Amino acid sequence: RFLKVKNWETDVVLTDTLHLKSTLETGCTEHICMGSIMLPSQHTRVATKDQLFPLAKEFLDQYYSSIKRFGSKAHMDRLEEVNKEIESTSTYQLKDTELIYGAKHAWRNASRCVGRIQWSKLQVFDARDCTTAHGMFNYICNHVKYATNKGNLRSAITIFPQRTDGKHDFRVWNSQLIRYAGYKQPDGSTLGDPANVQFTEICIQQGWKAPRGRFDVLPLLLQANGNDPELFQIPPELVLEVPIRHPKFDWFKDLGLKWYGLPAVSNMLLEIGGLEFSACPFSGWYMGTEIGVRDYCDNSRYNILEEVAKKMDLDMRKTSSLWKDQALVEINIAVLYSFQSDKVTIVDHHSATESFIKHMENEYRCRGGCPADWVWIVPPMSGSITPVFHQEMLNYRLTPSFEYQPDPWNTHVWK
Ligand code: HEM
Ligand SMILES: Cc1cc(N)nc(-c2cc(Cl)cc(CN(C)C)c2)c1
Ligand SMILES: C[C@H](O)[C@H](O)[C@H]1CNc2nc(N)[nH]c(=O)c2N1
Ligand SMILES: [Zn+2]
Repeated sequence: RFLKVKNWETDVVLTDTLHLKSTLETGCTEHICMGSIMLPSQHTRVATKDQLFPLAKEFLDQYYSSIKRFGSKAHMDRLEEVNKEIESTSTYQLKDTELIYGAKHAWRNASRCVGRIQWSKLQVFDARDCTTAHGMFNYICNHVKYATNKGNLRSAITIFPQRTDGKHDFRVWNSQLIRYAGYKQPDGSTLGDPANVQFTEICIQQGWKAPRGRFDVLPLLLQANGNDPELFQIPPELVLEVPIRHPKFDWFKDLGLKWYGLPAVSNMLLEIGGLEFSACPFSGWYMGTEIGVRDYCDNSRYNILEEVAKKMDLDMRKTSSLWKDQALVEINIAVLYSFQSDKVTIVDHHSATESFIKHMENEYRCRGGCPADWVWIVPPMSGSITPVFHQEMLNYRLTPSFEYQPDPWNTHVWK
């Protein structure tokens, strides 16, 4: 009831008791492990008033135990106060401090996130007074500007009104605030990002005039209080982009690649004390491999391993020449170099995985554990020359938490 995790590169052993406070379920059983299912039936997100107070009580107990005032009068009065409001309203409203705490701890508990060493330096923007899609756009624009900070990126989250009935949900229909468009071609192939081909057509369905090229920043589709979503263009001066060059290969600029500085996930759901925030865009900075390995080299993404290998002049006939591996390393040397020469914050997969082990140590010391998803923590190249490959990790689900949720267009009762 006090599990141990070993690092087989350093013989370091850590004792996890934090998993005892775990509540949600993982998808695994005594006779099956689903640790490589991407969106397990559990990791996806309707509440009643009866279920709400245990969740509220549980959360308020964490928060007051945090500010070193656990079970005191201000706690018991806040317990009764929320209890009473869940009678009156069959819901309740978080204090600003309770919001900041929950948001920071949703990140802290995100077991697939290798960047959590920074979990306590998160900037929380309360957009719970928003009422309209235009309001959302304005709030989202201030988020991009603040988080980008002229290349010196800063962690931030903007929290729109919580779900109430279910049919009055605030949703950002984009999967990220800033993503490039993808257009299928009249011959089958794909221009821009193949990930977004459906979403790009939904934007054109709602009136977007597409410049139909490579790296066309998509407009924002914003749904407010359950109403139909509306298109908004982020002022280009707010979209900071890095053109990708190599520090040895002068032909690498002629590849004409670029990526945006700001990674900002907008399709997830923030859960705090049983309350559900359907729109909560959050942003940090990139680990290089997200761009150079996954975005640029996934077969169903930009898929440039073909063209980079050519210009390098590689033995592309045999699978075992490792021409793919070889072009993969250069591509990530270029992403890192380009972002660094422009003073745009980025982290290499070696530095970020070392910081995660450091972070893991702090969480096992001053918290008793650190939920972690090995399948997701290990970077998508050079696995075992990073220290997380050699580190056992217990995965378990704690609240507050970020959760996946269905796309709005598979569930929105239109008009
Ligand atoms: C500070 C810099 C950050 C870095 C370097 C970072 C890095 C990463 C990476 C590489 C992934 C894997 C995504 C993929 O490969 O597809 C990830 C996932 C994730 N990150 Fe972080 N991130 C950062 C900030 C944040 C912030 C500010 C939040 C929330 C407030 C957050 C919450 C998450 C969540 C929820 C996931 C998905 C995990 C899941 O599905 O359970 N991250 N992060
Ligand atoms: C705040 C943040 C920072 C970072 N460095 N990354 C992420 C991220 C999360 C997800 Cl769930 C997916 C992706 C990118 N994939 C589409 C490749 C990035 C989020
Ligand atoms: C099948 C598998 O679960 C899936 O491809 C996962 C593997 N690990 C990952 N790890 C990260 N960081 N990001 C991902 O998208 C994935 N995809
Ligand atoms: Zn398992």
